[PDB]
Amino acid sequence: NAMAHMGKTLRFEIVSGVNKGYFHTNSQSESLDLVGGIWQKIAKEEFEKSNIYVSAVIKPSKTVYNQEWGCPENGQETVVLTGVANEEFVDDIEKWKDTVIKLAKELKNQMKQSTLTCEFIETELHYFK
Amino acid sequence: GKTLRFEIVSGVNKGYFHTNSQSESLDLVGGIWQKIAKEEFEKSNIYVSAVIKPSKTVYNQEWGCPENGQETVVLTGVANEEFVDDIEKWKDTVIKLAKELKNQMKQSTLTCEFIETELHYFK
Amino acid sequence: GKTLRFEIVSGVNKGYFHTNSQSESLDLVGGIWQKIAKEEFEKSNIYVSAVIKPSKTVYNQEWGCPENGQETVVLTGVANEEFVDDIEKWKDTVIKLAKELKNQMKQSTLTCEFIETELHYFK
Ligand SMILES: CSC[C@H]1O[C@@H](n2cnc3c(N)ncnc32)[C@H](O)[C@@H]1OP(=O)(O)OC[C@H]1O[C@@H](n2cnc3c(N)ncnc32)[C@H](O)[C@@H]1O
Ligand SMILES: CSC[C@H]1O[C@@H](n2cnc3c(N)ncnc32)[C@H](O)[C@@H]1OP(=O)(O)OC[C@H]1O[C@@H](n2cnc3c(N)ncnc32)[C@H](O)[C@@H]1O
Ligand SMILES: CSC[C@H]1O[C@@H](n2cnc3c(N)ncnc32)[C@H](O)[C@@H]1OP(=O)(O)OC[C@H]1O[C@@H](n2cnc3c(N)ncnc32)[C@H](O)[C@@H]1O
Repeated sequence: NAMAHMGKTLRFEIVSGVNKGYFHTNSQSESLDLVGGIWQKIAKEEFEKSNIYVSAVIKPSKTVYNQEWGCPENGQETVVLTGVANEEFVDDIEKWKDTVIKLAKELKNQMKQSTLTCEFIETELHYFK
Repeated sequence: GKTLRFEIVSGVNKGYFHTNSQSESLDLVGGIWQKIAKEEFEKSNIYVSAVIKPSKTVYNQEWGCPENGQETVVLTGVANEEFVDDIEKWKDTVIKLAKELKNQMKQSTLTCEFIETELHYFK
Repeated sequence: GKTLRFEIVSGVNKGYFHTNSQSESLDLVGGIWQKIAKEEFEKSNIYVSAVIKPSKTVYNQEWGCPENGQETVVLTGVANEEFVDDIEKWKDTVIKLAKELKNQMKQSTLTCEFIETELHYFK
């Protein structure tokens, strides 16, 4: 037996530095667990208030910019977080978007970052059960 | 002209495959995708290539998520007009592959997204 | 308040550079991007930063793909209105850098995609 839902929706992408100066991780595996733990805590706290849980897929990365602006040679250690508003769990896309933005700001604070990006992209989600 | 890209997220089912690292689980999914993409190409003459990335997916521990996230793989690809003449048939093929990956990886659930994109291909 | 993001996928040419791990190949591509982006900024006043991710790309072994996939790097970035005034010129700059990366990495083929996105920038 099987079920499939298709619909138009939004995905998000967030990019954050990982302040090695403060957290002292030794590998991309370790920094992935660091950010995963922080996200898990803040997402749970928000869900308990609003009944909106924002799950995130987290990927290891480095971000390259001008060394004159503080970038290490070959790039700064970063993590990329992405997720989609699944109609199985989301009834109001505007409130979901507001929740993502709030979580992005909290992550910026917890990771002690000067700057952070949060993007929304239109997507067609097929969800299989 | 516009085309489509796809993105799939899958678990790696340590209970069934018993991988010991993110490197090993990346190669596992790579090999499975290679087999199922070839099998579909033999039927339809459409080959769907995939870029695969290591990841962890974070959700509520009450729903079965490990502490700090579940080991996952992200697969993405694009409909390249060099190889694709019919976008509808390509889309149908991706959906078939997404279902087959869900089956082969023994996953309860699976996401497959389509996004509009403008592809520049340099050869 | 829409802008564009880009995605590039490149091989890492073990035949030429002889890297021994995904960590080493990530630093290789990062260093090359850093140099070419700086050079272009000095000419055009457009700096294209990139997020770089480790990956493998899976295609038919009959076409040269290793078993379980080819080692690749994925580069993404977004046109931030804080720094960019003209989206057409930014896109032209990305395309030039994508071609230069193809040349420096000695790749036969390369993809560069553009996707519409809504950027929130927090400072
Ligand atoms: C790697 S798959 C594992 C879980 O990983 C998350 N996940 C999977 N793919 C994605 C994706 N592309 N982007 C973001 N998160 C994703 C999802 O939370 C997914 O949960 P399932 O869809 O499998 O739901 C299983 C059950 O868990 C509950 N649940 C899961 N997510 C939510 C949620 N967001 N809100 C409420 N309930 C939720 C609900 O009972 C549901 O039937
Ligand atoms: C990392 S580059 C390596 C290969 O990796 C795959 N690839 C590269 N970039 C991407 C990307 N963004 N998303 C998904 N797959 C990608 C492609 O399959 C690519 O093949 P090439 O474009 O280099 O074609 C090489 C030759 O191989 C054949 N070929 C490659 N792909 C297909 C195809 N899909 N259908 C038919 N023939 C195909 C054909 O002879 C072609 O001239
Ligand atoms: C991991 S955050 C680190 C740096 O990483 C880059 N970065 C962050 N998120 C992303 C992303 N999603 N995609 C691509 N690059 C990104 C950005 O270059 C960022 O720079 P900041 O926004 O923090 O600016 C810091 C300062 O650096 C200068 N600056 C940074 N980027 C540019 C730029 N593109 N052009 C000119 N000046 C730039 C400017 O003075 C600014 O006040």
